[PDB]
Amino acid sequence: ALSPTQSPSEFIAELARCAQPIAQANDLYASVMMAQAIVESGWGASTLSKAPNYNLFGIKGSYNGQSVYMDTWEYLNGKWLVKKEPFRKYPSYMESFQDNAHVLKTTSFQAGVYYYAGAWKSNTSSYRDATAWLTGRYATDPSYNAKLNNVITAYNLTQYDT
Repeated sequence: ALSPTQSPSEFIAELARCAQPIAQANDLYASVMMAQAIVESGWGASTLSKAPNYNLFGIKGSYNGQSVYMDTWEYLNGKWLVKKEPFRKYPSYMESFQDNAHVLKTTSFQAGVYYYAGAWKSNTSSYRDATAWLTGRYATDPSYNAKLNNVITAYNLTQYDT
């Protein structure tokens, strides 16, 4: 299953079935989507990513009012700190994929400016531009793009892009 899974190969094949169509429909890289699920969830092992939360993507805030508070590492002003933060809670694994796409496509702090626009496939030359854009935006980890890129390259995840 996504959890527990027999191998990275299993986990990847199961992610692709959801990620490929959603990424294609939304001008996103499937590879980046799948890397974010692997890195955020720890191959589907995190409590946040498992039932009854199903949040594969470390998405913060609330989903139709549904949230779970969890301890999380943040990198702030040059220090790693544990913070307790609100994460979205979903009814199944599918909504977390849809919501990752929604967050990337629609997040805006200023009129006419989409915060994640640099991770949209049409605004990039390669997936590396998208992972770089997420760093310091989606997550505070200053090595976030290196962690995503390392998963993409190790597992040839651009095979799922189109």
